[PDB]
Amino acid sequence: LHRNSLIVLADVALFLALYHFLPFEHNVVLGISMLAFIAVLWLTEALHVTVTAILVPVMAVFFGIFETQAALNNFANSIIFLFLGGFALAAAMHHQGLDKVIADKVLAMAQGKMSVAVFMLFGVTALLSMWISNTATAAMMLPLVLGVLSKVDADKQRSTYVFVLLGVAYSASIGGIATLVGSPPNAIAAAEVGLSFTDWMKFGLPTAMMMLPMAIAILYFLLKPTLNGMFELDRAPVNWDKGKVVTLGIFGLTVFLWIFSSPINAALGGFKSFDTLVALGAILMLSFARVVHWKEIQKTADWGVLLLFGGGLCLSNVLKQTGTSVFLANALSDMVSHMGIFVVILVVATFVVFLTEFASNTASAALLIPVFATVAEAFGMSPVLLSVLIAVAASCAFMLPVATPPNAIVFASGHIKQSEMMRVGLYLNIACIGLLTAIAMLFWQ
Amino acid sequence: LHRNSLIVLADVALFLALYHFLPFEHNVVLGISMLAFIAVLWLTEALHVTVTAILVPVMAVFFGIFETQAALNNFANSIIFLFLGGFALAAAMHHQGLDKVIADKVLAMAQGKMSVAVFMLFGVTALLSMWISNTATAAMMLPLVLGVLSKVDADKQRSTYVFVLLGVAYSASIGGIATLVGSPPNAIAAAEVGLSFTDWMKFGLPTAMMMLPMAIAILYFLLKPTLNGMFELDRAPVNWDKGKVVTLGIFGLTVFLWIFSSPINAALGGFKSFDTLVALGAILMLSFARVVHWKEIQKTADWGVLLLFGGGLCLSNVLKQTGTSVFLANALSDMVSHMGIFVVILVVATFVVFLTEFASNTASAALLIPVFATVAEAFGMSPVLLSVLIAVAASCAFMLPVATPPNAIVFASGHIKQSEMMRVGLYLNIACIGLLTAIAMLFWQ
Repeated sequence: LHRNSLIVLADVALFLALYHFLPFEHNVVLGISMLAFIAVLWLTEALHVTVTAILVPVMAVFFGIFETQAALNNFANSIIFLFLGGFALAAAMHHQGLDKVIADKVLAMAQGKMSVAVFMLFGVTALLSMWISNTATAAMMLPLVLGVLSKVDADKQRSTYVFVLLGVAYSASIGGIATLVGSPPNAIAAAEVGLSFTDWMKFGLPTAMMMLPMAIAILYFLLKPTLNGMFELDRAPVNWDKGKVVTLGIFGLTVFLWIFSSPINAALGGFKSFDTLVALGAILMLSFARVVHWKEIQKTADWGVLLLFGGGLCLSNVLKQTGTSVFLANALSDMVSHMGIFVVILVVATFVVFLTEFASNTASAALLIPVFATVAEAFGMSPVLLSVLIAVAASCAFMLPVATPPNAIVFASGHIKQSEMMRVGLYLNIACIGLLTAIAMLFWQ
Repeated sequence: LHRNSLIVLADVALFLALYHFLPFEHNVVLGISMLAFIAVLWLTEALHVTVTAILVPVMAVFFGIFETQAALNNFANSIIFLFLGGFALAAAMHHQGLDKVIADKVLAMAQGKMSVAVFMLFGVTALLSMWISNTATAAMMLPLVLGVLSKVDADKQRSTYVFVLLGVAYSASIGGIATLVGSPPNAIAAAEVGLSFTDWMKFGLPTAMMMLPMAIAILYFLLKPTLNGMFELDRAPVNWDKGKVVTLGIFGLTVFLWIFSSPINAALGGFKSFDTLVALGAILMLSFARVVHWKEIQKTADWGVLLLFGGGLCLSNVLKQTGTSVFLANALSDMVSHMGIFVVILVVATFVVFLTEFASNTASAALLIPVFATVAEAFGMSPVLLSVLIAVAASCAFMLPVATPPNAIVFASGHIKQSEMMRVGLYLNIACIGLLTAIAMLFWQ
């Protein structure tokens, strides 16, 4: 007796209508009907996206596509455990106060001036969300801006809060674009096409360090904050201790292995998923050093996202087995030939941004990469390009906080203006699309 | 600089010593060394058992036994999602207050007399832990006994608390013996040998309904509580509401499918893991009815146990591939022939009970079933028998609460006597061993 339940029932009706009123082959029609069913559920949020991910194997099995174990085996792909290692590092830092220490040392780097402390905050948020996550990285940095701006006349000068708030909220999202960890869509792209950490970083890091300064510029030239005073916090300086240095060293070692995985993996025997093995080894070393415990890790890690990966992967395998992907590519050849690759990528990224406005970034990614990339497999036209393009565009979200939990946390202070944030996000969306397409045209050809 | 770290290093030393000072084949020596390594870690609790489970695939891969994905695929076995569905049902009941309602209706069944309310409490705990878990089932029932016994002179008459406390603590553990859900060891046994819900229930339910009355008798004839008065609670009677009835119907439907899975699965096409599919469908129906949400499920479900299943399964597959199991069975043939099956099962169950005293029940099970059952595979001598015997014995634990979280919760009231509980557990252990072996000799032959 709820709109969500009505959505599910109408969605079942659409599934049946497609099943019995489509003049295609049995496997392709089945896959298209499943894709529509799951698409509506993920976009409309009638059920939780994790629950829909759990539903994908069940309907896949009951239609005789996969065996139960084969369908469920996509919930233990190596990328899932890679993100698990990322969450473990996050738990270690939040448990040891290392993120607070990093912010305090940065803020000691800036003597007392706001005009650059915010910039170092954005940069630190990028470097930190690169390896961890977005929502976590926003939570601890919000109290900092409140303390810094507690003496700035918060009744007529609120754009300064808005700058030092949205810059962090978007810096985390852009920091997720440089490394596989930090943003679930990037993992999904790597999962479908097959990607190493270093190669994906060569594709992502330039985009991150070029997108982020642009976004900061957009805000600064749109809204005009002061950034001319001085701040003098009253809080005490936290200093180094055992555990903090050890987990810092483990973090550096893990990054070093993830970067030089190809030579190391070649020397050690050439294992298939050395990045994931490094993630698990990081968990083992943290447990060995007793810097964190599994209950912290269990409380911190979002297992719903890890199951949503399984949903996306099972959907991709379903579309691959059923032939829907090649059927779609063959039907879309005429459109992709008439319209150049330039306009093709413009419409794809534009559609992604308008899609995550009224949807979840990760759910939309898990819906989209299996379609276009498998389509791009048949086309030729390296699907790594489209996969990363969609994955990065998913992280670029600048809409009403219901779209994005980071925006929810940062909005929750309760003084930011709805319409102003919409217009700011509009300009940011436009700039991201243009810059992304320029990168793909010039660098990736 | 901790005893746990010293244990890990000495454990590495034992691994290397076995590697280079054992005159067996390379694969069998490798598997034995891994088994010793993991055994010590799980028993000594140097690291968390979940962390050790994560370690098993890493060392398996780095020694060239499995590919990374093949090793990790044991973390998504269908049994794991079966237990996930159990946790989802638990979340629904704790969210809707249904367990409180069940206890209140039972306590309305008993007008005001303690002499049978405790017995219905033990029985309800059995029927409830059959489908859910142990620790959860203990938590809500402890306040009940406090309220009932708040007027019983808790300075000289404490054995009444002890009866109404340990009976529940052990009723949950025994309730886990009748169904696959409720106790992780039973899932591990089903996983290795291959077992359906109904068949395992034919093996387990008689044992549960025969073990539980015996245990209650042991306590009643050892310690003498009064159970002759009347209680008059002051709390209000909670009544039925929407959601409670719906999740009750879903629980009944899920049980009905799990029982009549074989005919239904035969009719529907004969799917491989219809029990797991029923579990997932239960999650879907709960989400569809909006009686529970994924954040309740995520907070409730213990993902460490689900990963520990993957550790046990990967260890079993490692021992199977390496030939350690058949090597062990061939070396132990002379002992198993000289000593009859009767004495073999007596020593096995006796060793299990003395093992879980200073260890975790589930970790010990994940250590033991892969050894004996795969050994029993080669012997003949149906390994279902040994697997279930070890799995049920693991649930039978009556030792210091550090062994068992249910005992931790029930002890935490702080008036129970250490030595008395040890002696009570000793007699209970003895009776469980004897009765279990009688069942295996007579019924299972």
